[PDB]
Amino acid sequence: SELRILRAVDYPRMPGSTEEIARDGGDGLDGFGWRLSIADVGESGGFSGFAGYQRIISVLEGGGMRLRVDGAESAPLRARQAFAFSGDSEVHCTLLDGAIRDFNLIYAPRRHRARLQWLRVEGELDWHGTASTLLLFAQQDGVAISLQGQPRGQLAAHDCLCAEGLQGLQHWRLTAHEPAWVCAVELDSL
Amino acid sequence: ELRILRAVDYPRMPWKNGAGSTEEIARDGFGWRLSIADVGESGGFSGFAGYQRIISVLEGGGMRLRVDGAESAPLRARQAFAFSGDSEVHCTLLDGAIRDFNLIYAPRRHRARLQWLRVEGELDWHGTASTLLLFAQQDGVAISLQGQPRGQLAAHDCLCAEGLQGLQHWRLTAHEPAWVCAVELDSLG
Amino acid sequence: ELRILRAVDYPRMPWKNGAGSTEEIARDGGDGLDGFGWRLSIADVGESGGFSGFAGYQRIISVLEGGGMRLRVDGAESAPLRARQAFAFSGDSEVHCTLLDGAIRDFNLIYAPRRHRARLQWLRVEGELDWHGTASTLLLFAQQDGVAISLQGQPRGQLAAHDCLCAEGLQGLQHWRLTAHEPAWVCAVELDSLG
Amino acid sequence: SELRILRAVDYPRMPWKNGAGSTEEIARDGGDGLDGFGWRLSIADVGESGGFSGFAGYQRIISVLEGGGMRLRVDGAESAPLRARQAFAFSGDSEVHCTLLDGAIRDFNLIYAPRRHRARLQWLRVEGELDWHGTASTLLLFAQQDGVAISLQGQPRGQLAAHDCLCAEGLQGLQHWRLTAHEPAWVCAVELDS
Repeated sequence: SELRILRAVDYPRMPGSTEEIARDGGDGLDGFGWRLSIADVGESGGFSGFAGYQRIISVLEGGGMRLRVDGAESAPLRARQAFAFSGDSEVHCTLLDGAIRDFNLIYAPRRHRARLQWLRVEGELDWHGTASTLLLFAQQDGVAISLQGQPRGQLAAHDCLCAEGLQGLQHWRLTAHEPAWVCAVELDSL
Repeated sequence: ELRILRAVDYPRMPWKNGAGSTEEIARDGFGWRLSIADVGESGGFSGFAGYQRIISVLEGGGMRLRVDGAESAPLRARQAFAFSGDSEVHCTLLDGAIRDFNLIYAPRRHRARLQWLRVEGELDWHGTASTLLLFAQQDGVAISLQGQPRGQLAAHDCLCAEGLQGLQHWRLTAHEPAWVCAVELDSLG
Repeated sequence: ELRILRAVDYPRMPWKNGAGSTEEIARDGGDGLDGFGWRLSIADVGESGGFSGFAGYQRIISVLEGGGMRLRVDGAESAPLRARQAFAFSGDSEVHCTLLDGAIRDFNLIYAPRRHRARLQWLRVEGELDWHGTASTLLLFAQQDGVAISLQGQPRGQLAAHDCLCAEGLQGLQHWRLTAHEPAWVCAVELDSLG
Repeated sequence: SELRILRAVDYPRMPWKNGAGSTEEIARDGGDGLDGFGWRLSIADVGESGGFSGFAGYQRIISVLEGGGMRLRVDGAESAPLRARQAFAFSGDSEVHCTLLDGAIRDFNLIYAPRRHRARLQWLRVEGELDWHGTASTLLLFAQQDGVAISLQGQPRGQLAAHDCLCAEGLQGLQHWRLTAHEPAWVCAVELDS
């Protein structure tokens, strides 16, 4: 069991470019079970494939995008509107009005159960869940997090709590002074 | 596979001690059971040995639960609280009768998640849980799955979707804000 | 294992002389007042008077509430004893308690030194505090409300005023952490057994 | 029964063969070098990130004294950020790597043989007076800051300046320890039973 608050100031950047927040482990863009990242998309163009993986993307900032997946055009995607597609698909991204930054979850579906939900913390919100892995990404600054009643720290914009190997039902409570959007990503192995 | 359970069809069973009564919404020696209860008197809770419980007040002044000697903070509407069915538990009503919402489940058979959500216009999430119980506390919640409308819920109705496979995209909409409780269960294995 | 004892459940036994009463919090085992290895309790002392003996035992007493007391031990008068000032004396000593100004309540550890090693310390929990220890038995008494306890990073409960955590049979080095919103005094009692 | 007040001015200093830091040993029960002792207390200057040598068969407890802090990776598991006076225990048999979070730091270390010693370690903030009763046969009281006076069984035994340390061994029975200080001062009380 482990719990850490990952700081945006520590995220590495790789090649468009992507900032990886976390991964379960493994090497390269072919060796992980799951990976969470923030990407910068400055031009319309194709998305590289992640064969065998399931993808869920959300724009964070910018005018949005429209994704053509295997010839089929998605609806206009705006901030925090999660969209799921297969890494096996041929995807072209059309930027609606300029560069955007997005939030991406990529995972192997035959080995990891997943849940992804954007939530707006207004004062306080909470939930109970048995997920072994929780990634809680704060889009806006100022989200404090407690687990089983114990305060665990505060998140600044783009920081992300990462908890792994949790066992049993967990009670998570988020608090904030001003409305703050966060994305809760939960994963379970096999 | 996918049904919308209607409150008019829920059975009601009074408690042996006359302190309340329970309306069972759904159940899978059960693996899990979801119910609504009227609690009119303070008193102890019958045990559900080996089960995990999560209780939430739906209306009324609230309650305070004493679990194996530990007194909870005051519990008001939609403040979920978890405790073991093996624990000794006494419920003290804070200010009169209340109605609650309860999940009881076998932890060694099902993984579980429970969250109160206020649908303001629309909200959505993607999830892989095999079973979703979406309870509407208020009227007017429409639910779509994978972009396909699946119906609407009136106050206290509950969507029950079982045996779901793969990532699901759930969207809830309401013309006027409405509180719902999303309970997700999966058969671990 | 680990249990939090609640003050509302402590039994109360009036002293046969009517000068007070005792509420036993816990004991390792054994019967009566001469058969235990260690015993923790809270006593009410309503009048000045002699203290009954606990032959062969080491005692550590602390005032909890009230103006305080002065103990005359084998003829030597102690300095005035006020809240949370632990004082050790032998159960073999002749002891007279003089109440300074009215009734008091005290916290008492009585133990057999040939069977148990002991440590006792009043700690004021201001936000957070932690320590590592190998003691097999930990009794953590909260004088004031609001202390949350975690062991090895895991929350284990919360104590209201006069509640007491009792952990026995602990093996190896333990990491204990206490947290409180409003400052709260606690008394950490650690015991280890001969052998 | 012996009681000594060790002065920081008299501590030895051993530079690490790898050049990443140095260790100033405060006290030890016995032996020579990095083994043979039942216990050892020391302060260290950690100038750079890097692995920690092992101390096979020993239990370790480390606390940062000055600096931003560090994260310790123990057998692959990265600890939370460790800041001043936050003690952290780990095995001397473990593989450990230290990552400095913001520059060089000074730390305080306890290493002891678990098969032969019971141990307790607690950072205490002395403001005015504080006392406790204990039966430990050995007490090491390290003062991080100046101004702490110590009494045992009612008898004043000395005063500690920053980084000085009281070492008491062979103690018998229940002891009444009392620390007093005017301006707040952190001390770390280490108790070892034979």
